[PDB]
Amino acid sequence: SDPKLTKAVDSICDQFIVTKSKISQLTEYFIDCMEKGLEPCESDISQNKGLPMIPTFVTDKPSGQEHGVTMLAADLGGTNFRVCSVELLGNHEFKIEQEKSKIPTFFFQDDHHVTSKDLFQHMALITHQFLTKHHKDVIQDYKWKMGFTFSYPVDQTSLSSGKLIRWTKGFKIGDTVGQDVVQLFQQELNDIGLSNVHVVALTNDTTGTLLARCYASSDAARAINEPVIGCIFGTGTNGCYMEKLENIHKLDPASREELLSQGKTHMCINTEWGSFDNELNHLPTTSYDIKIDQQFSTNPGFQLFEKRVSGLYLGEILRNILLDLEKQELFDLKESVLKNNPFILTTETLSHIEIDTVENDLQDTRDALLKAADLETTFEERVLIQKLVRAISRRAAFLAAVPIAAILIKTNALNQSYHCQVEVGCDGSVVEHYPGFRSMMRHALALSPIGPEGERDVHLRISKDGSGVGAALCALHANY
Amino acid sequence: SDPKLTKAVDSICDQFIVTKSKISQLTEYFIDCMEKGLEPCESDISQNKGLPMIPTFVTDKPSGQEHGVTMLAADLGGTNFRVCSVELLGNHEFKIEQEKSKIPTFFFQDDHHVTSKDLFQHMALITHQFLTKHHKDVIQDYKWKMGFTFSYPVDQTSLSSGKLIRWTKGFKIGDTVGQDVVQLFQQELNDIGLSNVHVVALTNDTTGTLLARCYASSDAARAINEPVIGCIFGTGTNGCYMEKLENIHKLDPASREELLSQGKTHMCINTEWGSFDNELNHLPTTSYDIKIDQQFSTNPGFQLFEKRVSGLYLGEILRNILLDLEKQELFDLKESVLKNNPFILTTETLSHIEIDTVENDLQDTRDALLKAADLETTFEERVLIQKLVRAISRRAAFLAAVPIAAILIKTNALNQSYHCQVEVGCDGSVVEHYPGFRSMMRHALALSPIGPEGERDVHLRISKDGSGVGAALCALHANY
Ligand SMILES: OC[C@H]1O[C@](O)(CO)[C@@H](O)[C@@H]1O
Ligand SMILES: OC[C@H]1O[C@](O)(CO)[C@@H](O)[C@@H]1O
Repeated sequence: SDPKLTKAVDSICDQFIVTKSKISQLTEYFIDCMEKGLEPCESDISQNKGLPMIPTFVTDKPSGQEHGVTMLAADLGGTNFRVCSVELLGNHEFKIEQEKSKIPTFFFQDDHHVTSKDLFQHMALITHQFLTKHHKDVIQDYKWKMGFTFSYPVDQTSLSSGKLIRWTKGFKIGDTVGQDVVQLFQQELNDIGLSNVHVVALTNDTTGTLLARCYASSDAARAINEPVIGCIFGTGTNGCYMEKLENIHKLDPASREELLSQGKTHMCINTEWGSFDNELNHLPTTSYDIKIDQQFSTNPGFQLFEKRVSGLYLGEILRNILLDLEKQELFDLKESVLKNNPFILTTETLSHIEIDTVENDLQDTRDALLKAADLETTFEERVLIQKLVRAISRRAAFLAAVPIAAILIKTNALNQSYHCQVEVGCDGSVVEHYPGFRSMMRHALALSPIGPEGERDVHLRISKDGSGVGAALCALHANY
Repeated sequence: SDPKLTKAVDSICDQFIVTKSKISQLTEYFIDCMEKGLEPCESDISQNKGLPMIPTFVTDKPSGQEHGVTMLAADLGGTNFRVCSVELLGNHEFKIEQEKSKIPTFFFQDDHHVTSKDLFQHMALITHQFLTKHHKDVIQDYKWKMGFTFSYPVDQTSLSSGKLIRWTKGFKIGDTVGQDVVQLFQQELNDIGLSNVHVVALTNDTTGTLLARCYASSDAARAINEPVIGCIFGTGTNGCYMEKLENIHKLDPASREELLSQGKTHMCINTEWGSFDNELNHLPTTSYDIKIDQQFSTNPGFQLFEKRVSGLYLGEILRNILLDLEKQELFDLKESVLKNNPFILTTETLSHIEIDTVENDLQDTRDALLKAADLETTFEERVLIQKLVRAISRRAAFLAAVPIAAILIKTNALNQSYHCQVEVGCDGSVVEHYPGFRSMMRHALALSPIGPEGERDVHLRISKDGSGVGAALCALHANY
């Protein structure tokens, strides 16, 4: 009912298209950025704008026969904090008791001065509540070993040590930057009486995801599909991979030779690939992606691949596309609350729009927009909101495949034996629950330099085991 | 290194290759055969050499919320007979207690006169034995409802009626042909006191596989991957699909209109695709496939697609390739007992050969050949035996994809929505446990007319529920 608005939207959609040549370019550039990040660093790690390529100091892939007494685990992400108790039984089996809690809104507000003590004190309190609900008989007696999954870039110096490099995903607490997060958590655990709980391991949620699958993958399943990558596609995006110790040059030459002699071959690398091409040398960029990077983000100039892929930022891309279409007098925001409310449109809102149908007059879309920002719409308007949402998602999925394809190429994981395939472990609300995301990722892996022959050898498997099992495995190994 | 034997095998291997153009040819021919089989035929049902396309009289796909009292089930295949008790609880959950028993050898020999009563009398006893071990409290009191899974082509005329068309898996009881197998079973259940057990449903193991998955597939999974085909790739091969009631012209026109008025749209079709192209108008044919059809099979001229794919016949294909290579003085059978022992080499034998490696001097192959036919071998001989097994399997997998692609195309099941995907329920020892089968099937589906874009929208999923839940679902619906 408005040919101008119709053709204005069709033009915004075409900006988000990713071509096969762009996939190939970014795949080859990503590999080049991997090689740069694996070399010794030139300056402060918090200033590096390139692929961080952080060594995690995890050199042994679980077998599945590891066993021990109930370990503790703690996982701080970008939205929720969870604590669980995992009993590794061996033979690719385990028992888990877990409690999940949303990160209080107080920590995502600048009205008040938030500090590391405020956060880790709350984490230590949730830890106490979990030990009282599931192990009330021995809360203050056992010498619990805990693994801490920290879903944020860390300058890891050992399995138990590492300072935060920068906050990401809506978290801004300047106090923590540069602090061994294990100590911070331990200090608050000691102040509430849980000094008998020792945090023995620090892992990224990518590293943890890979370890968990290497353990639970049945001997039969693992023989065919070997887990090679631990991936995340939720509030943020990131992934890890095993790199040959000889190529990790940033590691001290003595440390490499000291590790190599011990019978080790590889070490996990937390790519932090949300910070891939932070200079925007090749990443697709629109006027709306710069608005998010510069005005509405907590970390301007960093995690730019993330700002085009992860679920924290996709819904915001739509808000800027719509506000820009009202500034042009093409779209009527009516009495909406979009203006001056960043991130009011979430990715969960867009999930109810990706697969809504016209035969229902796009009713789910209508209700989802009213619930999120009191925005009324007509059918013709919802038809075009869907065309935009579907374009924002496809670009996110197609870009989400570049780091996976690049890693597989560099490590030659696809040049295996007859009938052999690989497994990429993916956890996150986007890959898991967003309609069509995983399907579109594979379309890109087929368009990537590995071709459709490669996509069929890659098994994008959801890892609903959790990064706690991975950290639990890192705790069973380390000493109290 | 015999250049004679080396290139003699290389020629046998090249004969088994299936090209993209052949897949397209066989796919379109399969659809032509589907349309023919859905028209009314006047001739004898046991004489028709074309795609049977049997209406099953099942018009409702389970929802997953079905609930009821404990139902009974009975599943007769080509190797084992099992009886179980399934309690449908709803929410994609069920309780199952089952006892499994091998089909007595008395039925796998023609020395003695075997009759239908001999079979169903033994079945009725197994049922009684099961009801005494697991439901001893109300064996002769309860009004048990039973669903009968009969893994053989049946001229189904209702949910509870249908006459056997032909036997197909190594055992033949000519008495049964043309007899309502439900009645036969009921008479023997009543004659041993279990007249309180009423057989209320008759299903093929294909129909059961589809129904079971529609029930057990979580609502989330069901929304993503809709089950569209229930197929079998084990002792035999076959699959079912939902067909529009209007296209099933073979069904009485008036009966259709009465179903349509009741709110019905489709009905399951037991393709019986093992009998596809029994005239060999396009199916690949070798000197070894003719030897099996005419000399070693129980039903020469029937189930010819099956004789090139299913596991009852794959191992025999190797035995004839080996005997033909000794007749040419190219291969030394030594003191083997292959000769004059049909089916002595099973598909389980070939499974230990598909993925054996040279670094182990192909020891599994050596031991598997010695365990099956006292056939000694050398390393260079096993190198070529694997090339034969790998050629027999690839052709079997590539051919196994033709019926699936044809069905998906005919119903246009892959383009029904934006992010549309489907689920193909697969049960059977070959698809489930044979190394690489599913991997090679997907390679063929990508070469089929649905393209790699289509294969990525198809989910070849093993059906770990069993056809017992499916038959239980048909019994909970039917009346006592
Ligand atoms: O949680 C998702 C991902 O987001 C990051 O914070 C930044 O890329 C990573 O540390 C984490 O793995
Ligand atoms: O068991 C697998 C399949 O084999 C047949 O007996 C013949 O193709 C079918 O009746 C059955 O579904």
